[PDB]
Amino acid sequence: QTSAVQQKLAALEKSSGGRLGVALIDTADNTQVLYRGDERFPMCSTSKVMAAAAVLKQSETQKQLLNQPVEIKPADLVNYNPIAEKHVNGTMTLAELSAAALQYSDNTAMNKLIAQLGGPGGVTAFARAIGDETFRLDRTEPTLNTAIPGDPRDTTTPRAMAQTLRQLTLGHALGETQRAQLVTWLKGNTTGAASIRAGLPTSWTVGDKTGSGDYGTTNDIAVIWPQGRAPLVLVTYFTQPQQNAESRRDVLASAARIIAEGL
Ligand SMILES: *[B]([O])([O])[C][N]C(=O)/C(=N\OC([C])([C])C([O])=O)C1=[C]SC([N])=N1
Repeated sequence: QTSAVQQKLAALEKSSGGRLGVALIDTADNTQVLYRGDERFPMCSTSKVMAAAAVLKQSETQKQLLNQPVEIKPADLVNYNPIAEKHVNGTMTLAELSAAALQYSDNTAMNKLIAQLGGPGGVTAFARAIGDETFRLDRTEPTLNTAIPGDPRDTTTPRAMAQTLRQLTLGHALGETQRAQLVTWLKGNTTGAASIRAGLPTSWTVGDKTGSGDYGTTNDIAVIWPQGRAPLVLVTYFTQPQQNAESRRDVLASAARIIAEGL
């Protein structure tokens, strides 16, 4: 079947010229709303949630891990690293790296998380350990953002990512202390006000992680605490046919607004 919400998302997609993927989970009733829910999309920096969560999981067996310094060297800087560049020739802890990766989208910070996990495949291994058979991380920053149409590297589906994000933030994939830390980090994101946040009632509280890449790839994954009902999990992924296409965070806001209006 095609629901009213799905036909509105298709109309949005048509006007946009790109390809839109949406997955909602309403945790009150566990119901889902999917648009291209099983198609793959390049994750870009939304993948940083999985990496930070994998380090949080390691910290469950190592109480001091998050206070562990990681050398930052000049050669570690990549394309976008506003936090890490202030610590070149110095150190950041894994908590600091996690916070920078999630809340500022620092790419050097993400590379340190990936290295702590043994490379991209360590992030994939964690995904598998928490029941996500779909996610794959294949490269480091910045190349994981190439977002080439048809390329499976560094992709997931909306359905899989919504289910993962629920398990991480609201479920029991992480220990309680760690779940709370992830939620705190997501709620303090600095980059999200134009994306899912922008299509929802302002009284709701959102924690999210955005992504951006080539092909005008514009992504957001969010946990949402609406006024008056149980939390929601929402993934909005968007990618365009031209390598140097413009960001379209408005499309994500519009998708979120359609979802909200369909609840
Ligand atoms: B993540 O997806 O947030 C990391 N994003 C990036 O590396 C890219 N841009 O990030 C900045 C510079 C913050 C931006 O303008 O969104 C990126 C990689 S390839 C591309 N076209 N943009």
